[PDB]
Amino acid sequence: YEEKVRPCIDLIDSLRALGVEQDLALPAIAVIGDQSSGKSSVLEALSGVAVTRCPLVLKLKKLVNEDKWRGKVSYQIEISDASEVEKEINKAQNAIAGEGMGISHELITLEISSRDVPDLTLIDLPGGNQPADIGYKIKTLIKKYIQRQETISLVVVPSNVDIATTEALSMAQEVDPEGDRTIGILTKPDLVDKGTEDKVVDVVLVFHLKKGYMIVKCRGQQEIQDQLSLSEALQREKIFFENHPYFRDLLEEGKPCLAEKLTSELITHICKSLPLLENQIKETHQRITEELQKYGVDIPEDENEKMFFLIDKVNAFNQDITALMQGEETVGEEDIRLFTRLRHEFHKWSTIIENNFQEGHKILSRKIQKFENQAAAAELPGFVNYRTFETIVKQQIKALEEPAVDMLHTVTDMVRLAFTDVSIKNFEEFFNLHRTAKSKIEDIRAEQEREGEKLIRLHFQMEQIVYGASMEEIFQHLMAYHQEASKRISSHIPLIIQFFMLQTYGQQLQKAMLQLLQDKDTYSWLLKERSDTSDKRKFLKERLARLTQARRRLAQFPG
Amino acid sequence: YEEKVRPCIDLIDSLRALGVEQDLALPAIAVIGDQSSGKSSVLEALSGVAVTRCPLVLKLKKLVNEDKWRGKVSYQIEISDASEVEKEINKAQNAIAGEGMGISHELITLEISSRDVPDLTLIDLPGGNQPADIGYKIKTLIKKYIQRQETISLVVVPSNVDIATTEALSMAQEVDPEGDRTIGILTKPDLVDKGTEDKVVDVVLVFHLKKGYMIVKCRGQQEIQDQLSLSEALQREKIFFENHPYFRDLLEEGKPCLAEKLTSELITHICKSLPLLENQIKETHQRITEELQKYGVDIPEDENEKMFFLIDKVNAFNQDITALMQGEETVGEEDIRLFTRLRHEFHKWSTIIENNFQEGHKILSRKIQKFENQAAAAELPGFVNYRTFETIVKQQIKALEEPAVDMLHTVTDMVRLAFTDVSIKNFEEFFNLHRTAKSKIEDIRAEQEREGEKLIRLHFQMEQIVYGASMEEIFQHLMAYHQEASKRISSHIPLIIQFFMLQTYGQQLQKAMLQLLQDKDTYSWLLKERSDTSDKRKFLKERLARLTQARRRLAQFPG
Repeated sequence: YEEKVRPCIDLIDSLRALGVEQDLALPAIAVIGDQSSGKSSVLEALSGVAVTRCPLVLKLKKLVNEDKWRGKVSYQIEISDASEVEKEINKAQNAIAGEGMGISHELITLEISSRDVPDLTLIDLPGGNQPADIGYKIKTLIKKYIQRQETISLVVVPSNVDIATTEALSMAQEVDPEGDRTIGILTKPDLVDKGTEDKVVDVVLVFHLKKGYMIVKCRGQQEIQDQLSLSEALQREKIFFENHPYFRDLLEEGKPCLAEKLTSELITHICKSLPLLENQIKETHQRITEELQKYGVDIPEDENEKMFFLIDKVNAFNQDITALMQGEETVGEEDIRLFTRLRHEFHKWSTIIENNFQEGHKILSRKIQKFENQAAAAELPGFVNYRTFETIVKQQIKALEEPAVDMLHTVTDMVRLAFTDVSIKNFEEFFNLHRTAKSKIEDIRAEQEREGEKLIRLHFQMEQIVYGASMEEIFQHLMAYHQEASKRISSHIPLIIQFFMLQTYGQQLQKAMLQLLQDKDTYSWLLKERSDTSDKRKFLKERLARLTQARRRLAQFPG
Repeated sequence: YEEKVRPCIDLIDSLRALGVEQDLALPAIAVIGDQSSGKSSVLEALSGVAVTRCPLVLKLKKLVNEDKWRGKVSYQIEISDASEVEKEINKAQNAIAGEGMGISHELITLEISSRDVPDLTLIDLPGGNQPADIGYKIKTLIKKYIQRQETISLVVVPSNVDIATTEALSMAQEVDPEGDRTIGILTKPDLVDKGTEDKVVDVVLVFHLKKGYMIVKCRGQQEIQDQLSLSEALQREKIFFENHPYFRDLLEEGKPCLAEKLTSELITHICKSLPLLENQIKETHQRITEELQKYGVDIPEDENEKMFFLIDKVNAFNQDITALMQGEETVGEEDIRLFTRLRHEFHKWSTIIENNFQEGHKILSRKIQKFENQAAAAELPGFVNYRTFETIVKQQIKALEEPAVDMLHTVTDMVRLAFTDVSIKNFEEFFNLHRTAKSKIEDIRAEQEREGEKLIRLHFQMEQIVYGASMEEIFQHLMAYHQEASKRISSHIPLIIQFFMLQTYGQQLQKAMLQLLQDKDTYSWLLKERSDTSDKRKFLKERLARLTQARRRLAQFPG
């Protein structure tokens, strides 16, 4: 029972000092008291070596070995020198402190070895106008710790004070209604009024305590440079409680000996707090872990290791590009494919052409009947510059040139965005990636549209120039031209379009992507991520590693 | 009768001296005789002023005016100096002659004025080893004149010689069988053997003469530097024939007085020769003229006058170019138009396509049945890479790409020559013109073929890339592609061809022609002609102008 109880705290100690201290229902022994409290007087006699600017991981124990050594860490020596043990606080503290009377949230571990130092773990804390800085900075820190159900409370006040309004009680009242988790000690009895006198005390009361009290003494406070011995100042104070017919009879209940009492409570607290500890933590992991499952496969470091990843993303992108030109792409429910949307426009085109067909037909048919009736001349070569009549055909076609270009455009627009929304939905992260893509994506249109238009426009020139190549028969023969003309177009524009703007664009885009893959520097630059992803995970990473260590040594606990 | 007869020869004289002497049935009085003949002795007494290197247009007449003047032309003065009259022969002659004893075909007119010089027109001519030069050059000239039916002959030989073989007779024998067109005179009677003596003479015989003879004398030949008078050497010789009981009695028949006899025969000859003269010449013109009708509208000279002509030929050329692209060009009987020839090849093309249609169909149909039967697997995704099956379609089309180009070529060839044969048949002359055309004609093909091919080749790329866009149904659906594919081509290649190679080529050629028209120098250089046309006409021009003058003064002849 003894053996285990002791390295029992041991684990908790190492938990926090290498911790992981954040996010704790975690319990330890926190000490509080005002500058007058005389709490330091306790710690002095507890260490033998005893300013404050942060919590002090006070770690002591008794292993029978040698003249005990002195050890401490400042940021994440065995000289047997009590004097130097205190001479580092004033330096270390001021490091965060800045040589001023300052305070920091941070901590500094302090572990001592001896065969007269009682085994225990405590964390002390620091001690008329406005506005106050440090004064508030102190009364705030004490509020942070004790606000937790498993933490403990330690108050220091003299024997003869307002026991009811001991500054400590007010603090205990602010956060503790249970009134069963607070221990208090009463100093410097010999400064009391030569006994109980007018004030009964016997505090060892105002409030009932689960664990109780104690009434040690500091002896004479005056010996500031006098330097009475640690082991002789405490063994001397022995005789004190061996006189007074009040503070003497209690040698059986209340007592130097805090060690026997104190360590006992710290150990018996741990076990109390471990039951849920495990449940909450090992459970905490499943909750944290799931978040990372969600994203965060991470960027590699080998120049070689690096590249594969980009050859992964360049490749995929293109896959999705191909699947648009292939027609065979992933489309949501109720939604249309790219290739599908096209054929509509393409059918429309043909429609529009058909419109011109009848349109042109009629007017032609009309323009003949009426201008025919003119006649009104002698039979002679005639008849109104028939090439003229032939030109009436072309007129209709030549009309379609502009519509054409139009259609090209509205497509290039569909493709443009298609490709674009493929980059978005692939490169939300790597905004440098996405950018570099945009250039290509938009960039290319330029070319493939520019060159694309040409052909259309040209084509139609061919249709004008290349002429063909019974008064009523002529209709038929001239109609056959238009009947014929139209067909080509209907089928050709779409081919010239669908070629340059779908197909060519793509093979060209893909290949533009691939070209990324030629330079070392580029990779690092491509691979950036918004801090929303990089910051957020990295923090999430850090927790999981510290958090998991916990699980391990908790489940590892031999007890 | 007298008045007219005299300016009668006058016209003939001026005819030849400004003539036009070439191509003559023309008659005049030609004198001949060897160096010994003593013919000069006659001319001496005829002029009074009398070396030879060419025929001498001896023109004299008696107009009662003043002390008679002396005139002559060398190449096409009135000093009254007989001495200088002879002193120019030795200079003039040597000009063509070269200061040597030489001979020339050319002539030198010599016209004298007096009131003691008998009116007449005569043309004298020049006087032992091999090979002889001048000696032959003389006996050849005499052969050139007298070889004509209207020319006349004049021989000079002494009284006492071989009358039968007088050198002159031999010449008369060589070209004259008629023996009715020859006159002869006998000199230096006083060198005769103191009369008839052994030789009768009385020549004034061996050969009967239409006009007869004469027997004048030179007096004493010796007076080389003595210088007896012209009018006193001839009037003195009078007494001679007034002694001898032989050469005296003939004063009635034969006689200085040659003038009265001679002029009379020259005049009476002209009239004889004029009858056909007119017929042959005025007729000659209709024969010559027709040749020029045949060609020779001539190049102008104004910088302004110049240009119009080229704007004529540049324009025409193009007309003919247009008429090929228009289809409406001039084609010979049994022969095809350009545009006509094409449509054959174009129909052929479609044929060739049709071939591939069934060709491809069957094999496709075949390749499906057989590879289908394979089956031999578990029902699973399958089935042999259908895109694979789809690629079997393209295979057939992709086959047509090369055939295409071919067709383009064989056309460009037809057009190439078309255009070429249009330049030939227009610019046979102006070979600089034709050349400059060739560059353009061949030159352009380059471009229009080069650019032309591209599209074809490209087109077919579009056909590959742009894919579409029930085990038996597939046939139909995949066949519809090929059914469809083919149609475009059939109609498109021909359009892309007929565009670049007919139409575009032409508008481009025409416009290349026109560009000629920007520089001054060019015109002269363009406008050259082969000498076959330039030489040949120019000579033909020259004849017509000289020849026509003839007609004019002939018809003008007041007689």
